Amino acid sequence: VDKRREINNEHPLLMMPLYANGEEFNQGKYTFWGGDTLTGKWENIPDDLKPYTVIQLHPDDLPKRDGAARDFYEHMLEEAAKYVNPKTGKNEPIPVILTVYTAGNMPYYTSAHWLSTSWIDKMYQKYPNLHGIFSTENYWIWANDIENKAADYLKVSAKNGGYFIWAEQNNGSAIEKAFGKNGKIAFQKSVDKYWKNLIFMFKNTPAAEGNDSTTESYMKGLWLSNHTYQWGGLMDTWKWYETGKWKLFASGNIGKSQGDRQWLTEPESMLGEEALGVYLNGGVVYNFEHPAYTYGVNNKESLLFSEVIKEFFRYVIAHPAPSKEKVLEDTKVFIHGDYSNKGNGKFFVNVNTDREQTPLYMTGRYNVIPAIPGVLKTDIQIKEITSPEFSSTQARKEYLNKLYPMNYEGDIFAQKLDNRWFVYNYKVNENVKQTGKLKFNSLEMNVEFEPHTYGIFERISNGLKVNLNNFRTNKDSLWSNAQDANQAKKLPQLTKKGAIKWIEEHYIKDTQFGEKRVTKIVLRGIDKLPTIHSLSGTNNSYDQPSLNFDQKNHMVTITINSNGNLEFELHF
Ligand SMILES: C[C@@H]1O[C@@H](O[C@@H]2[C@@H](O[C@H]3O[C@H](CO)[C@H](O)[C@H](O)[C@H]3O)[C@@H](O)[C@@H](CO)O[C@H]2O)[C@@H](O)[C@H](O)[C@@H]1O
Repeated sequence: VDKRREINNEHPLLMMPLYANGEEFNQGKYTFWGGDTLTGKWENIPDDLKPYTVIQLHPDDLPKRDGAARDFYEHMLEEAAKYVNPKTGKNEPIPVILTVYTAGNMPYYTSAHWLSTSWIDKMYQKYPNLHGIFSTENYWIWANDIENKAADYLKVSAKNGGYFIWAEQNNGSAIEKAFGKNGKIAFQKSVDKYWKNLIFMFKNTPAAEGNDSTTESYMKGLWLSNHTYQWGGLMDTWKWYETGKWKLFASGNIGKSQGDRQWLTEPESMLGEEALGVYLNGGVVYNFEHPAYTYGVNNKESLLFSEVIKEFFRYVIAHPAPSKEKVLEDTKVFIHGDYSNKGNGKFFVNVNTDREQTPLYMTGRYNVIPAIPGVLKTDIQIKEITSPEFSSTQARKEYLNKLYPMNYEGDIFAQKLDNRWFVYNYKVNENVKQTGKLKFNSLEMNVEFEPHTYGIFERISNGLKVNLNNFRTNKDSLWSNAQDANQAKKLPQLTKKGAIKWIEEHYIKDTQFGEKRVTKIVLRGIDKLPTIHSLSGTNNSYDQPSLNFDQKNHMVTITINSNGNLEFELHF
C-alpha cells in the first residue's frame, strides 16, 4: 500500500525511454537502439533532475517469442538494482518503469505478449526500484481483453505500491471503451478501487485523426473526478510523418513516405508548446518520441533535450503546476459524454483549435475544457455533451463565452496563471507572425512572435521576468535535392540506422543552427527606460536586446534577435 514514489505537481515525472535492440539480443548482447546504456544514461541525467526522472524500458523489436522480453528486462533490472554512485560509492538502485503492454500485445506485434502478470508481480517483489509498468498505443488494435488486462496491471501495481501508467489516444473511442462504453467494465471497476495508483496520459502520435483536444480533455476530466491519480502526455515527433509534412513551411504533402526524415523535422520549440498544454492544466507526467531526437543518443543529450525539454521540465519543478484544487476552482464547465458521438477532435475546431490536425490551441480563454466519458457517473456546470449548447460550433462559443470572459486581445495563444502570462504562436507549418496584448493590472504588454515560439512573462516586484524559447535548428539539409513534394517523396530512405547516424554526425555535432529571428515586446504605461538584468540563454544564440523608448507615449519597444532559450529581468 505504501507508494514507491510520489507523482504530483510538486514531484512531476519525466519518463526516459530506452528501446531494446532485438537484432543484438539474438546475438546475446543487451543493447538499446541509439547506443545509450542504462548506467551511462542515468549518470548523464543532471543530478537536480534525478529525483523526478525514471528510466522507461521498452522492448521495441526484441524477438516475438516467449522469454525474450523476460530475459532482456531481468538483465536490465539487475543492472539498475546494483548501480553504484561513484562519487559516493553507495549502491543507489536506478528507478525503472517497464513497458508491459503495447499494440494490443498481439504476438505478431510485440515480445511484450509473453510478460505474464505473475511475472510482473515477481519483479515488483524482487526490485524496490521497479516503480511502475507502462501500457502504450493500443487504439488501432483494441484487443478483446484489453480492459481485463488493464485491470490486472492496475491491481498488481496497487498491490505492490507501484503505478500503472497508460498512454492512449481517443482514436476509435479508445478512452471511452477503456471505462466501459461497449460493456467491458473490468477497468472501470478496477479504477473505483485503485485510482490512486493510476497515471493516464495522452499519446499524440496519430495526428492525422485529430483527436488531440478530446483526448487531453478526457485526461484532465478523469483526473479532476478521481478516476486517475495524475495525468500527462506523450508528445511524438512522428506526428510530422502521420500528417505527410516535409521541409519546414514547404508546400505539398508527401504522405507517409519518408518516416525517418519526417520524425526529425518538427521544430524543437514546438514540443515545449505541446508540453504547456499539460503543465497549464495540472498535468505532471511527460514522455516523448522519437527518443533519438527528443532525448539523444550515445548517452548524450540532444539539443532538443538540452535547450527545450530540460529547461521546460526544470521550470515545472521550480514552479509546480496548478493543484487539483486550484484547477477545479477555475473550471466553469465540465463535459459529460462521448466525444466520438460529437465529431471527436472536430468538437473544438474553431472553439479553441485552429484546425483538425494540431497538438496546439489557438486561445487559452477556456483553457482545456475537462470531460469524462458518458459511461462514468458524476460522480462548475456539469453539462451533457448532448445538451443544446454543444450542438454546433457557434453554440459552444456563446455558452462558453458567458462563463469564460475574454482576458486578452489578439490572434495568438495566451493563458494567465497567477502573475504569469504564457504565450505561444499557434501556427504549425505556416510562416505567419502573431501578436497579442496582455495585462498585469496596470501594466500593458504587447508581443509579436514568429511560429514555434513560446514565452513566460512574470510580473515581479521591480519589473517583469521573461523566459523565451524559439529554438529551431535548420532541417533543410535532410530535404536537399528535392525542389518539390514529388521529388522529396522519392528521396532515398534515410532509414532507422541512417537517422541515428545523422543525429550522431550532424545534430549532436556539426549542428546546422537556425537563423536568429525577431521577437518584439512592447510595454505601455511606462515612465522611464527599463533596464535589463540577469541576461542568459543558449550559447551563441542571441544578440543583446535593443530598446527604443518613446518617452511621450509612455512606451518601450524591446527587440530580441535569437534562436534558442533565453531569460532576463526588466526592472522598471
Ligand atoms: C506500437 C508502437 O510502436 C512504436 O511506435 C511506432 C513508431 O515506431 C518507430 O519508432 C520508434 C521510436 O519512436 C521505434 O524506433 C520503432 O522501432 C520504430 O519502428 C513509428 O512506426 C510510428 C509511426 O507513426 O508508429 C508507432 O506505432 C513504439 O515506439 C510505441 O511505443 C508502440 O509500442
